[PDB]
Amino acid sequence: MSPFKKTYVLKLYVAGNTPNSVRALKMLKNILEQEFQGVYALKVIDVLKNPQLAEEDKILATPTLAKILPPPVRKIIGDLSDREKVLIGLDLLYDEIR
Amino acid sequence: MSPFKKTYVLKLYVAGNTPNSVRALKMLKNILEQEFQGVYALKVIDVLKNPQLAEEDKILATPTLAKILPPPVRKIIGDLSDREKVLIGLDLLYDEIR
Amino acid sequence: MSPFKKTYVLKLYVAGNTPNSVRALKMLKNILEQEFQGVYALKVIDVLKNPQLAEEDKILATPTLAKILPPPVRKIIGDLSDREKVLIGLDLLYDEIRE
Amino acid sequence: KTYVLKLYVAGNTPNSVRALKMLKNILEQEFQGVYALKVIDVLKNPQLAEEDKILATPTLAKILPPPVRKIIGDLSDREKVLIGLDLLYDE
Repeated sequence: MSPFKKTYVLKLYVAGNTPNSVRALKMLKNILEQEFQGVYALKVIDVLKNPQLAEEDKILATPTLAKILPPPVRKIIGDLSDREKVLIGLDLLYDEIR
Repeated sequence: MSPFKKTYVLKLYVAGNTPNSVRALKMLKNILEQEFQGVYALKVIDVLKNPQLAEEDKILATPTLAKILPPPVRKIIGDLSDREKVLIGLDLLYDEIR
Repeated sequence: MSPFKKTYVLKLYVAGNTPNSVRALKMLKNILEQEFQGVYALKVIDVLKNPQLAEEDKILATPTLAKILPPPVRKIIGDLSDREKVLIGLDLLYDEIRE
Repeated sequence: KTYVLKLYVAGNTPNSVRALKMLKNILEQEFQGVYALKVIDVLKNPQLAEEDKILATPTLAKILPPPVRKIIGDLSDREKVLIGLDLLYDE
């Protein structure tokens, strides 16, 4: 809870939020903050609200990074990408968070 | 130094559109083919209508890449990003012709 | 190669150097400068010399990350990975050019 | 599910080889079924598989059990053979 925890940040860029994706993102969050405490932190970017990428941000196709993630995580990302159709892409960066 | 005679692909990833972004993108296409004799090829990707990015797609921040593009292009890209609020990011790819 | 400046760094992690890989890397460095003038920087990490990865460093698979690169870049990366067999993997990230 | 700790090393040395064996035994006696050890010598198999990833030791190191974090420092800082690692949640 600070002074700033260093960890990888899994960033999901979504096209809006639906009842389903909200629930899925909730689950994804519990997974990372338990099964992978200190390894991965979740960061969600809604392009419907904040479309402009910051100078140091980037989006890679879901299938490109999804492959290297844990089974329970790939499942949820799969649901968000090919079932709900809200996932545009993702990124995985080491960074300091609170 | 390296290869000779290249062709470029200017990819613009947009969060939907507005009556003006459509007009502005039409203008950019016009300019690239005219003023810049088909040097670049334009590709507009609306990720709101099509969130599932191609396995080879990557979206970079407008600021990082815009700076190396023709002045008039930087101008339009700026309008789509700061005025229309539809430009998420872009990518520039190239290949060799001969 | 403007040090102490952020840009998209294409990091190539190799296991050794061969005549062909060395020439290929210099060609890669030149093309990135030619076409993207500053927007991209090449950083090669040889694990036979500097095995310990820096904190922000990560290595992803060639067949996974290489497809998002320009075809002539992909071509050189393909050679390094399947011909020369020196490429372990790579990454693409906005980072500082040379500490 | 079991965790699979992957250690990517650049070759071996009498000491690192000894440290790895120690790590293995400690995981098997203290954290059996919990953590599994897998060692990849990139010098024998340089090309990473499509689903693999090597992360810098420092990030993941801090979240492993004290004894494990210890042995990882040896491989990394003293033997200087450790490139990075990854923590798999098993298939």
